[PDB]
Amino acid sequence: SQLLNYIDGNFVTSASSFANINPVNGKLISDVFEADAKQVNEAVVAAQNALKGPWGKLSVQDRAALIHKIADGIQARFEEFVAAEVADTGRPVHQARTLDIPRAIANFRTFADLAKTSHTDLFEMSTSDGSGALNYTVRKPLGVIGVISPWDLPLLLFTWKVAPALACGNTVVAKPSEESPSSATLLAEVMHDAGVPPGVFNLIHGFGKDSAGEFLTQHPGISALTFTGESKTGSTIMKAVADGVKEVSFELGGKNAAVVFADADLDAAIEGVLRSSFTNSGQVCLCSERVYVHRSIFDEFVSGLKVEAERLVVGYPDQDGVNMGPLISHGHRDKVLSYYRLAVDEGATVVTGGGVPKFNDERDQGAYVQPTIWTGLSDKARCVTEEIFGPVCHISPFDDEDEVINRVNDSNYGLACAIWTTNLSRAHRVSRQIHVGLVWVNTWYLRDLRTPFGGVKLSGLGREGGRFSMDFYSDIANICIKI
Amino acid sequence: SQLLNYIDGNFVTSASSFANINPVNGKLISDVFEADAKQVNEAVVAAQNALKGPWGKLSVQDRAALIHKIADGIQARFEEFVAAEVADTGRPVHQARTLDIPRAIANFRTFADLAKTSHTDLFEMSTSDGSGALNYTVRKPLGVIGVISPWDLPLLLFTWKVAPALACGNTVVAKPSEESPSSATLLAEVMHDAGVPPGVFNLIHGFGKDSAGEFLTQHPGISALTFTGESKTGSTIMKAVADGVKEVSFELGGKNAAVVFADADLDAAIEGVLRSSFTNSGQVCLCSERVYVHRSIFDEFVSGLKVEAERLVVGYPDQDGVNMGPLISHGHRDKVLSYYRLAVDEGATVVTGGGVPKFNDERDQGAYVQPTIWTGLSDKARCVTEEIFGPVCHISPFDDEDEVINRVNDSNYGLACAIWTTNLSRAHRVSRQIHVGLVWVNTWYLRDLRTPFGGVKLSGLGREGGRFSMDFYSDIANICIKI
Amino acid sequence: SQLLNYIDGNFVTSASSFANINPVNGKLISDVFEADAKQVNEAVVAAQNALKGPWGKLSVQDRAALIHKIADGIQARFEEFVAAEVADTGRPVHQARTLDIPRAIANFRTFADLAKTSHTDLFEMSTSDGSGALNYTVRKPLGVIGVISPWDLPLLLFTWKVAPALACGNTVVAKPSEESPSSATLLAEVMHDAGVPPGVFNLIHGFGKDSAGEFLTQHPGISALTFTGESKTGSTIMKAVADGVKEVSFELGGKNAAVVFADADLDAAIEGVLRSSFTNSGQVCLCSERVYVHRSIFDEFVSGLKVEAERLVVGYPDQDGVNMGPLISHGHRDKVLSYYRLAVDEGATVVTGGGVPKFNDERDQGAYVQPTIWTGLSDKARCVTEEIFGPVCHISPFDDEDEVINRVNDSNYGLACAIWTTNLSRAHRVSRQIHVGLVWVNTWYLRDLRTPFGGVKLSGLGREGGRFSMDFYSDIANICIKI
Amino acid sequence: SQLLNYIDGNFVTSASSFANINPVNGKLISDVFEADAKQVNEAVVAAQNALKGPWGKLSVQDRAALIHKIADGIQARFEEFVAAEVADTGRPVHQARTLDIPRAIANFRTFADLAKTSHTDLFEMSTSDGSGALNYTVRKPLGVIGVISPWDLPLLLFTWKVAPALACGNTVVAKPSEESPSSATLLAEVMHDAGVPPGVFNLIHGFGKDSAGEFLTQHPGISALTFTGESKTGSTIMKAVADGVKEVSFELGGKNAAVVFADADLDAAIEGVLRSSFTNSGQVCLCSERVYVHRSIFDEFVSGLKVEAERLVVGYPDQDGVNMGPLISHGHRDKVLSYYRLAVDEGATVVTGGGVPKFNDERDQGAYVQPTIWTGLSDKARCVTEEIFGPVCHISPFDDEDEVINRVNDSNYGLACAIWTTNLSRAHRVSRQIHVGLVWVNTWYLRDLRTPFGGVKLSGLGREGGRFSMDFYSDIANICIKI
Ligand SMILES: O=C(O)C(=O)/C=C/C=C/O
Ligand SMILES: O=C(O)C(=O)/C=C/C=C/O
Ligand SMILES: O=C(O)C(=O)/C=C/C=C/O
Ligand SMILES: O=C(O)C(=O)/C=C/C=C/O
Ligand code: NA
Ligand code: NA
Ligand code: NA
Ligand code: NA
Repeated sequence: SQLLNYIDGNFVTSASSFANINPVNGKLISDVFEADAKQVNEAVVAAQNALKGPWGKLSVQDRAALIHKIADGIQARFEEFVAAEVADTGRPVHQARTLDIPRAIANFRTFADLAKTSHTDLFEMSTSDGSGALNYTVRKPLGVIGVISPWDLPLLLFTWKVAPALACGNTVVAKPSEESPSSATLLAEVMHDAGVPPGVFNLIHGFGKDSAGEFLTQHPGISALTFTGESKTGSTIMKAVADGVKEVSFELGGKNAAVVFADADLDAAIEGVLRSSFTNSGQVCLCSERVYVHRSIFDEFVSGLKVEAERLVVGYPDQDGVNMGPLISHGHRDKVLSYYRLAVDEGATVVTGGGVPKFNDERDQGAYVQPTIWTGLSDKARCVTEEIFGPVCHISPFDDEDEVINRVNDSNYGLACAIWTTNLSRAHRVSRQIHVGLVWVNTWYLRDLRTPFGGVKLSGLGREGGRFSMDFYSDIANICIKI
Repeated sequence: SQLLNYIDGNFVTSASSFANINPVNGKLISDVFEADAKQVNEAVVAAQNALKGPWGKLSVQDRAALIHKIADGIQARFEEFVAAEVADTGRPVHQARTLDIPRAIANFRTFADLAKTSHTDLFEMSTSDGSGALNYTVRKPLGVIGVISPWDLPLLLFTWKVAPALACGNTVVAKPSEESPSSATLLAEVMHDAGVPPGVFNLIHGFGKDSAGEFLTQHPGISALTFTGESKTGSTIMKAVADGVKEVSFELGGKNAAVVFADADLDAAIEGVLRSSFTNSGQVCLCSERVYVHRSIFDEFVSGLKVEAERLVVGYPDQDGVNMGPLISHGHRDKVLSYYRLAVDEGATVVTGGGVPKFNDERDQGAYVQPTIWTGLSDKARCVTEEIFGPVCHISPFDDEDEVINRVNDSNYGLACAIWTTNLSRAHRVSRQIHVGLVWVNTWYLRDLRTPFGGVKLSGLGREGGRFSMDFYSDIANICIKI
Repeated sequence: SQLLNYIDGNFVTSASSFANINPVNGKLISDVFEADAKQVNEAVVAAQNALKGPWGKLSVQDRAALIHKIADGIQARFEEFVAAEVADTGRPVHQARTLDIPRAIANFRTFADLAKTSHTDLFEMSTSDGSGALNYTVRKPLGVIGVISPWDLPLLLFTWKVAPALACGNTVVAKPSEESPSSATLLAEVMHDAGVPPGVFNLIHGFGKDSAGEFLTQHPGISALTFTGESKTGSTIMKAVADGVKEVSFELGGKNAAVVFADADLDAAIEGVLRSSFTNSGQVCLCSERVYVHRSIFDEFVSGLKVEAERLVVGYPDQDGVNMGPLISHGHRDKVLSYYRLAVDEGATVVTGGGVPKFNDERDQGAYVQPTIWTGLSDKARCVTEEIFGPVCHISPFDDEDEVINRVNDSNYGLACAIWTTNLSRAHRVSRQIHVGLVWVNTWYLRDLRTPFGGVKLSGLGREGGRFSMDFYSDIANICIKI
Repeated sequence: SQLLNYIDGNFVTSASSFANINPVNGKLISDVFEADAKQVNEAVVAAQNALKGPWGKLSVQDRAALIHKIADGIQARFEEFVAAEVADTGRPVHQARTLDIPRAIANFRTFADLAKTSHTDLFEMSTSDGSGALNYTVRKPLGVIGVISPWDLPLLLFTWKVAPALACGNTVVAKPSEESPSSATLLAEVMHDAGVPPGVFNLIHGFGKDSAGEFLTQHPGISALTFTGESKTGSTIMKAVADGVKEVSFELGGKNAAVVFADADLDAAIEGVLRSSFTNSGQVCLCSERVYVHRSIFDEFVSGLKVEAERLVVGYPDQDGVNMGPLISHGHRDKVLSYYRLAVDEGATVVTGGGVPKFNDERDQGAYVQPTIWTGLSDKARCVTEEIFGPVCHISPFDDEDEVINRVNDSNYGLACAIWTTNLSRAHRVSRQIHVGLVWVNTWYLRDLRTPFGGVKLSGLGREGGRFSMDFYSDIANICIKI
């Protein structure tokens, strides 16, 4: 019923609190204490000091063991974490159990393992006097990492940033989304119980503008800011940290495409586009909101998708056979519904959905919408260019390989793309021409945590994952010995 | 007498021009045509288009071979490049012959080779269905790289950015310092004569605010901005590209320290600090302006360094035995002299220098100052904390190793540091505790081009050099094949 | 014409000599002096002393520049090298001009570049006393490398070993095949004229047993033995160096398969198999001598291949549209023909060829055979299991993917395989299951010099190419500093 | 007690057994069943078959998880492993507790982690038709690994080979020293209880010639032979596998030097050399048996070492304050004593030791010798050049740096060297000149498991540890896709 901040080893309240609302039924889950500027400073100062403490003296093997203990602590409370994620967001219990929570445990274990095996470089060189010199690099913590995370995959994305930060020996001040504060608070309890030293991990609650989020980005004591969320928010943050020339790592919006070629396994493609459009009710940065299907199979694709989409069970997270929960909030539902209207006004054909389901129970006070498919829009329509972040896709026919490549690339975004084809040459030839961070062939959101992850253009800045995270969360320093 | 812009394969003039003045004698060298917003736009569009032309079709081996040809063409005009860099900046001819021009040639060769040898990653994974998946990464050009370079090592820093940009298959719009435009204009001729396709390399002349530099940073058509220069300028550029979320790479100011331990080779450390403080008349980001010397050798060090500083020949670039030329400009001299006055005001002892030499010839119309040594200032003094960028160092005693490490690190900058000690443990123990991008032990500015190069805190953002350059100037894309 | 040994900077003759015979017409090309044991010792001692000369003092940059001069020297005498390869082996002039000689040049250039860019490792560790330690590795020359090469790709395979050896700072004693000693002798001239210091590169001529090859392998002065050739010879050499526990690197025989799946591009597959079976008259270790074609397209494949094999031009190296020259020698032809008879005895159907062409000119005194195709042999037949090393292939149908994988792997060899398929999944799924060093999909013998190259089982020992050559030809040494 | 073989998941007896003798007192510990040729074959065939079973189907994550369970199993029986190691070897309990057993556990954990994190390479290339090609590598099990280990660090060295072998997906047939079979037998129990599939790990007991060791090396079913032990045995083994061209990896003898410069911390160097000479009663391949001390400190060094050596407590493994236990066996003691006499015969001064201690108890029936120090021998003396493998060192003075470097390098061996100096330049300058696999500066036998580990010359063949192990125990295969 109440969620506290976690600062310098202590759970602490605040002068103000805000409502945490279950989107299944509009009911109050808890009140959340909002950290103010003083508390943010206190968090950052504590993190700075923690760097000079026992955390700073741990060997890499011991730090890694301790991180493995955080992962163990989450596993030990697995079902509590599931319930926490579910309550905040309305996501299906099965998704929380298979995707959200196990990925958070894996995030810690993977970066603990990387931290342990990573090494640096030795460069030998000749000099004028014939004695030579040695250059070697070492890996130091960057310092205090400020973490700001979104609500689509709360624990997953939170720990995606927090785990490599800690693995590289940094200290952390982390601000989860106001819409999904619960699993982050549980994680803070796991950290405390695991004996993570005071000040190493700090959790602050609040909003962005004129709240904890902004105060973090403005604090001169942080060394870097890592952020996942809206593109325009990324621009704001970059401006905020600019005077301290802080390092930044961004994963921002997309308007991602799926492309189905005539030679695709059609049933697999229909199935694939279904999950890529409607997973988490379409509320993943990685979702496909534009779909291009070859003309010769377009009608059969749209027909098959319509059928599968209409079979999707929209209901309670714990309901048998449920496929979709609600949107995160009423405010977000208002945005999505305003796009549903905008699509009609723009001339779209509503193949399916386009409204909100009727339950005749508590769920009518929730924030549900229906899975929606449009056709008939131009490539320039706002509904096909702007990110909606709802369970929706527009499907469009295409004819030629180069044509569709140009159409996928005709965007200010470039996060990810999914391609369906059985042809060897086409798969590799087309993939390399798509201007995004991630291309999937005959699948979607399939993740190896070692790979580079991120987007080009407005979709991001930098890369994370594997060695790219080890690079960002570390200060690589060069030492030259004249011999 | 005239320096043109180079846009889309053609040398073009402009409506306005500005003076290029020789700092040795205050005389006019050339008129430089200033690119306006329209010309900057034309350069960017031409760069965008060149990406889809012949340049985009070259194999990695053919691109590398052409970049080697650029290097060859500089080499074939070696003495012209020397005379250009000298005329603009007043640097001694011997420095231009040994440092500036050869490093510019070596920059191209190094990144050409790196481009031929670099590869990417293959990740194998298991899937639920037991068929598995492949993730592989590919290296693509990022796009159009905006380059803005400073006047301290004009061609070296210009090519430091341009070489890896081209080696990675990018196209370039580059704006060199208004104080040192000549060698860059010469490079454009080499580019043209070598057969670099139109639009691949574009040179725009001008200033920062309300001029070519600002127009470049604000153009939506660039994919990245790499910049070396003032720290506050870095902040301005970060703000300016934030709306487009552009990749940025910064090498900024420094207030670098040298530390001389009791067990140093004293005569070598004196000579070392002389070189680190007064090379290029102290106008390098890497120069030492703070010097800490063990108490037991402090008086001897200061006396030794005074004698050597007064031996330095300050004069014409090709004068016999010359060690120091003038500062870059009268405006920069006004800044430096302003700090010379501030130091006396803050209670400094002037061990030597402190003013301007009197030549009683045309050099009196140039921008010379004396090499200057201060003692007696507090660690809080402005002259000890703010980057001056002239031929000066303050020398302070220390007693204790941990004390001196704290005093070195007590700075909003962290670019480089030089340490003098003959003790094995001390060299490695102390070095790793210095919070800077580069440490030298028993030398200074010894460069291996494969090392990471950059600074921490206000001194930089990101790293370049070796694979760090190959990452920044590349778009690293992940492709996932479900099998 | 005469071919001398090259020892300690000098061309020298020997007590004994043998004939170099043109396989096109059986005429004498030159006399070759056979090095005795005394001269082999002299070469090895010279190479040992060369490690302590000026060669050992060169910077990696300077050594790389010199290697680039060797490559320049071959390029400057390109057609002389083409002429020499062709004379010894009868290979088409077009193959020599496009494959053989350019690869030899690219071998030197690639490893010189690799030597310039390559670095080693830095490992930090904690210690009980809390002060830590550093482990760093350095790359040293291994010492004297013994090189023994075969006659199939004479200069290519010779420089494939010699180039990385020199690039890693080693010295070399090299014994080319008695059947192809010309191009290597010319290479010795290039080395001498490029100013390669005396003893760095030594060339000895002769045979295996009781001759230069054996003497080299028995000499205690070498640090490693690298070898390409027959599998049994590999075993003999391994025994010979065992008393000195010398490092060895072997690329040995193969009985390589090609697999054509039903979804293949049939015309391309036919042309591909033609190439992989008959290139260099089937005298490449990488050639396919067993072919598996899906039952549904088997007859059509065999018909198509027969027609193409019959259009092949067998004749003079510079003859218009020539596809195949002779075999290396009459003795080799004796072996290949004996297998032609054996195949008939084992009950093979001779689809085409199976004899020797009748020229009615000087070529009838050469060592030509016809390109040959067989069907109807069981998987256990000697001709399907033993390496023939001539222009021949057996074709057999298959039904099942798992079945054909098993049949390809049912072999004591494991060098290479080519598979033909347009299916994305199939290419990757099948390729990873083939127990060979190298798989090609929809091509054959397409080389990127950075990749690992070698065979499993009886087909080799170790890998070369890229970092694997850099590792084999270097002493990687670990240095640990306790801090 | 009895020690059985472990073949295809079953503990089995043999036709013959041999005695396992406690070297502290000469009493019988157990009878050990000696595997015959038939049982060796059964073990190899079972290892082959296990590759095609459930073991072959584990994901890299699952295989790693299971290898961690093996480590967990050892940890759970920690004191039993200690007792087994101690009983077989007479090693001090505190050594087994801190070095031997924890390293066996760490071997498994380190390679499990490396297997989880390791990835391979992607190479892009251009082709004539302008479509390009992809080369990528994959990591496969080599096959069946034959492991032969020595008695000096039984479980440590046994798991040093077995852990990476299993981590890379191989199956194992492993033969421990007849002198120390107990801990390896306990390990098979741990494997069994952890649910390692039958045939994945096989333990065969026995001798070398005409026994399990020989039979394993000559078996055509193994893919590789990894071996630590005597040099001459390495030669024997290299010959035995030659007919199969098996991959081999050797860590062989040494005659290692320590060098103490005048500027060393003398006290630390005396303690360091005491540890390097007498650890495990001088029975480690890495022990120093030759010591060079600068003449200015020679007498003080030798006097101090004499004092510390005489303070060494030689006795029972669980004796209070024990430093040294017995040698491994009476047979080994006879060898070491023959060297003690030989030293006297070539004119040595015995500074201390030189015989066997008189205990007047059951230990007199064991295999004890005294820690021994010689001076007065020339560099050509057999006792200064041949590996003794007992608790002994000769100390010689030196004058010049280049002199002592030549004397260290004047050896058919080159495993390791330790150097004592406080001078920064000297440390790096001298270290890189010692022709061995491992140099320690101001320490000895400090191990980072990521570093390359092995010797040059007669001391080894190949490298293990880190990526070097990952390379040797893996088949790295290239796949080339033409696009
Ligand atoms: O899977 C990840 O590591 C990740 O960061 C996903 C981002 C999705 C945001 O909506
Ligand atoms: O040496 C370099 O590569 C470099 O970038 C030097 C920067 C110095 C700025 O004053
Ligand atoms: O292409 C290569 O580098 C190579 O080694 C070719 C081997 C062919 C042997 O017949
Ligand atoms: O510490 C190791 O990994 C190792 O292999 C030690 C070898 C010592 C043999 O006597
Ligand atoms: Na909520
Ligand atoms: Na100027
Ligand atoms: Na010949
Ligand atoms: Na025993």
